[PDB]
Amino acid sequence: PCPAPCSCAGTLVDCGRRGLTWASLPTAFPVDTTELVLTGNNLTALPPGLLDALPALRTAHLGANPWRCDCRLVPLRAWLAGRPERAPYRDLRCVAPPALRGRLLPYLAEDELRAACAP
Ligand SMILES: *[C@@H]1O[C@H](CO)[C@@H](O)[C@H](O)[C@H]1NC(C)=O
Ligand SMILES: [Mg+2]
Repeated sequence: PCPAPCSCAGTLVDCGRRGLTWASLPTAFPVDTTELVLTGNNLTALPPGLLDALPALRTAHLGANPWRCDCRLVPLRAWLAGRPERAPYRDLRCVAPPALRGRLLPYLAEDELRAACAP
């Protein structure tokens, strides 16, 4: 079942470049998905569990989103930190908050993200 905003072929789900946000992302994706394209949306973080509910995912394309590296990014960060190679994710960059702006997502630590939600 291909989520409404996206185009699917095989086990590729193309949801790129569609103005998606956390609020508007599909709540689930075909459980057999192996490649998910989210490049070039409006995402600042990913809902908890979205990528972990995709147990066959090989690669996710996540670049060109305005990622905010705070505590809402703890789930994406965990997923990235668990990948077998982080180099394919080196185009993922934090735009905010100022203390993490310019950092690459795959090398963030969890504690940094907790700290980035300070009052
Ligand atoms: C996505 O962000 C762009 C760039 O700021 C904005 O113009 C556009 O309205 C947003 N699209 C949606 C669907 O929110
Ligand atoms: Mg968002």
